[PDB]
Amino acid sequence: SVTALTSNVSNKRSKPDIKMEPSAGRPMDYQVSITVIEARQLVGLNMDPVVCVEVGDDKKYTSMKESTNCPYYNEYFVFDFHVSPDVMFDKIIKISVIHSKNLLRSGTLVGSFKMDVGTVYSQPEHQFHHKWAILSDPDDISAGLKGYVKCDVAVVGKGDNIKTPHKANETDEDDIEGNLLLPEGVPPERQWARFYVKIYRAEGLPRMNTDLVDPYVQVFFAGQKGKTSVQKSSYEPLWNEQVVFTDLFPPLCKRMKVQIRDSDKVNDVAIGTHFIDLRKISNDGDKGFLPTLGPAWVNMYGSTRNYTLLDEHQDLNEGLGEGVSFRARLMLGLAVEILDTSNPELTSSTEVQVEQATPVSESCTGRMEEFFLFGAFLEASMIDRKNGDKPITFEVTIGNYGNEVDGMDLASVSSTPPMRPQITDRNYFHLPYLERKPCIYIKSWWPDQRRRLYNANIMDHIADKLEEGLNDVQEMIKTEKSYPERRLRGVLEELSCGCHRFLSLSDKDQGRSSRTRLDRERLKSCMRELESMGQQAKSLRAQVKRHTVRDKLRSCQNFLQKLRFLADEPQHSIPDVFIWMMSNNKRIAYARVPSKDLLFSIVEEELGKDCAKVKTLFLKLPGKRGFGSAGWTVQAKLELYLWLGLSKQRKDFLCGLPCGFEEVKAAQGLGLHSFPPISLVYTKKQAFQLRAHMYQARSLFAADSSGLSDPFARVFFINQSQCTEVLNETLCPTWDQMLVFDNLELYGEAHELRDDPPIIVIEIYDQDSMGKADFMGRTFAKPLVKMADEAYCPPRFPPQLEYYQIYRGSATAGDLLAAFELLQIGPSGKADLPPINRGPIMPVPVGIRPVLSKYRVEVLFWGLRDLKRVNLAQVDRPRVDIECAGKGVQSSLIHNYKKNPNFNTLVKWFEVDLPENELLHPPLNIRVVDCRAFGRYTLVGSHAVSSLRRFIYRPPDDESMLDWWSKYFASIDTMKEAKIDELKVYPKELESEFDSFEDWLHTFNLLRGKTGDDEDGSTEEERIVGRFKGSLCVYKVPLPEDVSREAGYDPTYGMFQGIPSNDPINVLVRIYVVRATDLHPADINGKADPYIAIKLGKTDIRDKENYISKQLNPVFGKSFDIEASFPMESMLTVAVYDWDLVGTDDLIGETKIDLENRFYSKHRATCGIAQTYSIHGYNIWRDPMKPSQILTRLCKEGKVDGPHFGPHGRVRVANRVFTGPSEIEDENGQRKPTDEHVALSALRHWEDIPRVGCRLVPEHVETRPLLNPDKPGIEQGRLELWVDMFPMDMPAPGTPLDISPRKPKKYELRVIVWNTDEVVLEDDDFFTGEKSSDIFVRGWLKGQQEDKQDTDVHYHSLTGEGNFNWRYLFPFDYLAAEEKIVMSKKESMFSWDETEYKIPARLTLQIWDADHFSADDFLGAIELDLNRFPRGAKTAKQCTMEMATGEVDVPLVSIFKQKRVKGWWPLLARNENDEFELTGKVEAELHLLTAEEAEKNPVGLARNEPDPLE
Ligand SMILES: [Ca+2]
Ligand SMILES: [Ca+2]
Ligand SMILES: [Ca+2]
Ligand SMILES: [Ca+2]
Ligand SMILES: [Ca+2]
Ligand SMILES: [Ca+2]
Ligand SMILES: [Ca+2]
Ligand SMILES: [Ca+2]
Ligand SMILES: [Ca+2]
Repeated sequence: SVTALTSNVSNKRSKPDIKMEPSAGRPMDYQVSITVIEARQLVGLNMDPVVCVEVGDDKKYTSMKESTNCPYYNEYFVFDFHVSPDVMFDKIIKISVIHSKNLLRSGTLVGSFKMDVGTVYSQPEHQFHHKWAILSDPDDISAGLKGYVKCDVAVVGKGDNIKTPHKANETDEDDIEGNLLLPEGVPPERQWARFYVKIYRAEGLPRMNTDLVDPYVQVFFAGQKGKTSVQKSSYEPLWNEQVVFTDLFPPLCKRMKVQIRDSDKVNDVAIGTHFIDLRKISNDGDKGFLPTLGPAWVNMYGSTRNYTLLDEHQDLNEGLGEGVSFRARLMLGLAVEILDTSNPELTSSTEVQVEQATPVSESCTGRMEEFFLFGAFLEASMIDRKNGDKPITFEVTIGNYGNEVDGMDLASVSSTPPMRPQITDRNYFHLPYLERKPCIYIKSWWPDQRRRLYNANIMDHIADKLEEGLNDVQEMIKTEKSYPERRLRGVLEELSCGCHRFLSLSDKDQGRSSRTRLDRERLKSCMRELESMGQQAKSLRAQVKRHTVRDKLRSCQNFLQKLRFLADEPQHSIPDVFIWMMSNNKRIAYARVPSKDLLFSIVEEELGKDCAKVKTLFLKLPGKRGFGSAGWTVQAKLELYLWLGLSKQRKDFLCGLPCGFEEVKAAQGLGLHSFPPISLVYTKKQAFQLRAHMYQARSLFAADSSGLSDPFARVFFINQSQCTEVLNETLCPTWDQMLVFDNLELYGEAHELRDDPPIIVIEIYDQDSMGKADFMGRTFAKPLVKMADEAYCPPRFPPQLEYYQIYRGSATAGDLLAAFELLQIGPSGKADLPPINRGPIMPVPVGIRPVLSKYRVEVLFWGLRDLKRVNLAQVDRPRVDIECAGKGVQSSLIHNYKKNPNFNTLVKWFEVDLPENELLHPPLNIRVVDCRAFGRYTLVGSHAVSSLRRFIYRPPDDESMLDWWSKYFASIDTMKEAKIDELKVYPKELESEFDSFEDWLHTFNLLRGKTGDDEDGSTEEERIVGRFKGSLCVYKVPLPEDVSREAGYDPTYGMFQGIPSNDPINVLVRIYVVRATDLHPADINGKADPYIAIKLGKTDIRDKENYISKQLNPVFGKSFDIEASFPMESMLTVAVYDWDLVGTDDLIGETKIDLENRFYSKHRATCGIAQTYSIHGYNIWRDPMKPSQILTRLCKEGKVDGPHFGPHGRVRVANRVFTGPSEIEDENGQRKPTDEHVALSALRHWEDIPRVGCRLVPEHVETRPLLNPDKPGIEQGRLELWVDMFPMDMPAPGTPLDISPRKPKKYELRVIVWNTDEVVLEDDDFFTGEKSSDIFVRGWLKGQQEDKQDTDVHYHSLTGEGNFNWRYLFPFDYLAAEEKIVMSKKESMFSWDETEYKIPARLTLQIWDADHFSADDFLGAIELDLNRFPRGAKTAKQCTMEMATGEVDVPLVSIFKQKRVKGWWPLLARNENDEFELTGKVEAELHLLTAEEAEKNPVGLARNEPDPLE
């Protein structure tokens, strides 16, 4: 399908998206999860490689491996920040190998890899996995590659918790060069380059010292910085100086900080800051180009220009947030010179220098041209009455011109005349400008580079049209309007037409030589990019279909963010336009509108969207005061006309204002034809009347301490506002009410007031007994306007009610079901108004109200679990009420909560009136109270169902020696990428694939207390002090016959079949916690000591003495025994705590399972159903109740025929046939026939049963993420677990699986070193200087402190020869699953407890030259990896350099496969050229034995008995 709709479908145009707190610019919880897996092929002579990872301002060190050139670390570090995304993305990640770090000194740098957080956020999964960090020495350009570090860099934020790959077996033969740590497209041969940032001059500075400023410019790149000279006493300084950075091209930290700063000894402080995002001024590849801009200007914004000793708006000067005023403008430039590393002439340092750059004339940026900003304040209202009833003016200022107080022919005036406001209501004023709308005019001089803002205008105009299409499409998926794919193809068709229009409009007048290096290449790149996105748009039009409108929206959002990235040209010309409320000549509130949407052009695409048009500037509080509780109320709201352009072009600067005005001008400007006025006067005025159809509200903000509201609301429009009736004690008011503002006064015959009406503010208020009315949020609106000649008829009128989204700030706070119609009072008066169908309160007329239809609400009252106290008091007799559309019922009381928490009457029902329109149902309001005597109904909680769509009922249609961990490790290999049976590793919670097991038992949450903001509050779980278990079933009041057949009408149990007994049934519960991954640390060593503590009912189990210490990916393997009674007790946490020596044991994370939903589900989530039956070994069947009898139980409870066992090999459930292996072995291996394999196969085939058919729960290890009340929103880990549920009325549980962690196989390695040859003669003779070598060999498997044994010394070799025949002995533990040697030791010498570790198996033969008086002198080394060491040469002649280089001429051996290898091996060192070379050869005999083979064949140390050596 190709056909499309270019116009807007939904009525989102009457719903503005105005918000004072966009969450993309506010502080947010961000987490950095780093790992250092290993390192390989690093450059250095006998080093101790520590890998240090800094993020931004703090660093965490890895533990020190010793004497290794291919080490292995495998630990986890976690960094926490609560900053805005721009502060977060500018932090630097420096994976740098250092060595020999000690207790007062930093280590010697080997090499560093730099990558900012902005690039490690921008992957498709926000991370790199198993990637190698290319290191390089910063102190020398000519130094080579210094090694590679395996890592998983990863950065996440609160929001979309995007997954990490689960840590399976890692025994891959990985190549470094195929898995380098690089994004898409960057070549790995990154070359040194010098970053010349040329800073020429600045203009327009404010006062900053007292009457004085002393500026300079400081530039930041990748943690390096460099600042120019101090220009003393100059508001228009001049440096013409370049700062010389040097960093590897292309840069992996792609954002630059320029900043003008006042130099001061007392308070050195930022004046302004611009962020040159390098992603748009550079490119890579065949069409790529070097990072460049300039000679061009840039505009910086920040705090208020007036001088203060301390400022709370200091964050805006440092580039954070959005500035409230102009600060300065700075001339800048950039060019990159790629260094020739083979040239010996240049200096070797990459250090930042300052130099005098080549200056350019002022004509290189275009000649100066004069500009003109004109304003006309048509409306001003909703000034906050807490500001006072002082007269209100508005100061407009662009740059510094027009700032009549602080802005260091026509004389410009920028302040409207002061005049008294008039009261609209108790909270808001209106400025009574009436006919005399004031005006301003400003003359400013800026350099003429309008083409930059013209290109940015076309790009951001395309971006605004695409964003309007994105929001329109998204809101019409939500509101379920017809045919989304036509609207997506229509906005994409308009995208292709916009690409074609940009391809034929931005290419004009290319002959201007002032166009810089960035300008021409950026125009060419945007031509190419919009051509390619026209082609991609035409392809994506075919890509979107009937099934993919919800996931190609991600590609459309990618197009939108790329267009916004293209649109923000960092080369600025015209600084922004600022409006400022004034009282007593002091600042209150601000608006900031960018200059390009005000900039004038003949063609519409280059013309700004706000030029010659009226804009609704909702003025915000400046700085920190504009968010949260400090900025709750609307500070002001304008309807302000603004025009910006050339004074040569200002003939049409009055055309967008409403017609019917006359001009009154200043005393120095009387009589001239083109002098702008200081105030208009309107002879034309229209009478108007707006009807606020305020019918309903849903999902509102609870502003009372009972989780409730008394919501009326005040509807605002220009000068008048009225309140609806205060409905008492509901979160869903139904006012059914028409407010009517009469004799309203518009002024002027506006062009298309139908399409752009004045805005309607609506604010909701919770009335209390004090007389206060709490601020329950704010929504915005536009009325549908009928003229006197216009008819009141479909499809336009009447104003059908829609959902208008209320925000208390950044946080969402509900919807209004409301609508508005604005009507002019014509020549006939009120006669041409629409007809009006309780006293003064008028009802909502027909055609506007929802058409009510008769329904029936049948509700299951299952019970209540674990209600908290009402501030001290126990609840023990609760009764549940229902409020829905004026009707409802109340159930029977719980007469004894301490023994039966269930209601006596299980189903109660009533009839109700609900609207025919399927999105217009009110929220059905469960309201559980505590039914005491004397009318003391203390409210327990209230649940408002968001939509009844969940509840509308419609009728249906050795290889045999295997532990546990073999069939865990095989299954984790399956999901990451027939000898072992496999379970199902669920990577998320088991709820997420099984619809949370709420087939009929839907848990509702009893909310009390006020809802939370993002500030000083709580989101969801604190309001849930207790939970209601039950169900709803709402359908149209004729009961269908098929609904009665398949759902059942019982006089006490209606619309709920398959119900179980409500009476208590005892259940034995046991919890296998398998493992955990990615845990949050809780100690000063960067690690945690997790133990599992379980809460359920009366039980309080914590494992204080049996933790799994110092392991961020712990092996738990523990089963805990708990008894609890169902359905009353399922408050179950499988929780993880770090044990501490002093103080309490900190909670790492926890999660809730809610076992009553698991037990009563038709999925049978009581215990896992295995893939294969056995009675023996590791695959032994779990349930005490055998699978044939489980099939019998689920045919009994499920009401289906079966099981029909014939022979032992087949079964029938319903009309299907299932088969399986009839014979099973026991522990002795003999065969017995049984029914259980076929029943287990039938159990895994239960989904395709024709009626009751349900995929039952397999044997799982489900992976629940951890959550913390201290730091919610992000994961504190990925715990993995599965649980048992077996009732006491049925066969009792047997002995559990041996879920103890895997015992390591015991081995011993005996390595006799025979001889050596061709060792280079390092030690000169003390007297004659003849070269020699005191040869002895050093070898170990794990480390120095455990394994190292030293061969005796062959003194004074002549050519490299030597004879030892000295035998090593290394006893070690080993598992072949992860090729990890297992060993328990303490982490430190003051450690309290021991800890299991894992390190790879490797024999490090190393020649050494021994001295009796000093430290040992290195000769050569080979790291023989014990599954990748090369084939040993038969002679010393055959031993060559191919045994370590890239060629495959010597293949590899596993000693665990071969068990005995003789050969000669080379031992290497790196020269000053950083290449490997021969420094010696050794002869060796590696023999590996098991522990029993070593015990039955004992040998002595070195050359002694038993089995002596010569
Ligand atoms: Ca100063
Ligand atoms: Ca209140
Ligand atoms: Ca109240
Ligand atoms: Ca702790
Ligand atoms: Ca601890
Ligand atoms: Ca503690
Ligand atoms: Ca020596
Ligand atoms: Ca020596
Ligand atoms: Ca020495």
